[PDB]
Amino acid sequence: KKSIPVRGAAIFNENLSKILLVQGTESDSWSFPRGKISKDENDIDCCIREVKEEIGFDLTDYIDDNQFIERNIQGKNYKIFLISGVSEVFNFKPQVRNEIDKIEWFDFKKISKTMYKSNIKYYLINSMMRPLSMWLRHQRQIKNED
Repeated sequence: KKSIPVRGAAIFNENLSKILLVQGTESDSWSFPRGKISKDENDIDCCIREVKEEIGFDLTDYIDDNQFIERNIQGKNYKIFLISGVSEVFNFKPQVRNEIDKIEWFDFKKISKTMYKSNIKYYLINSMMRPLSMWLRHQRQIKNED
């Protein structure tokens, strides 16, 4: 069933109140970057290499140790490692094959209203909204002083 493994990276604003989407090779599309990951490598270490190479920035102490989510959409395997704690002082830009490079910061509010779709929307995150939200909700709790 699973012959080709795929993994993506989901980054949230410093206030963990908004989602950062990017434009891929597709035209009117909006989602996190993904692709094949190296085998025989620690999922975490693999993240840094795919994160620092894709986003351009590396997360040393701003990356979760054992926090990730799994979800299969349309029979397609889609894995995403939760990584929050980044700052807004640094600018993150996409760095992939020569094509289109555009950044768009969409508020989770809009994503939560995906139902309000009228034309073309990214249902990809809609399916992962459950885990993404629930899990991300946990990180917000720790934000507390205790």
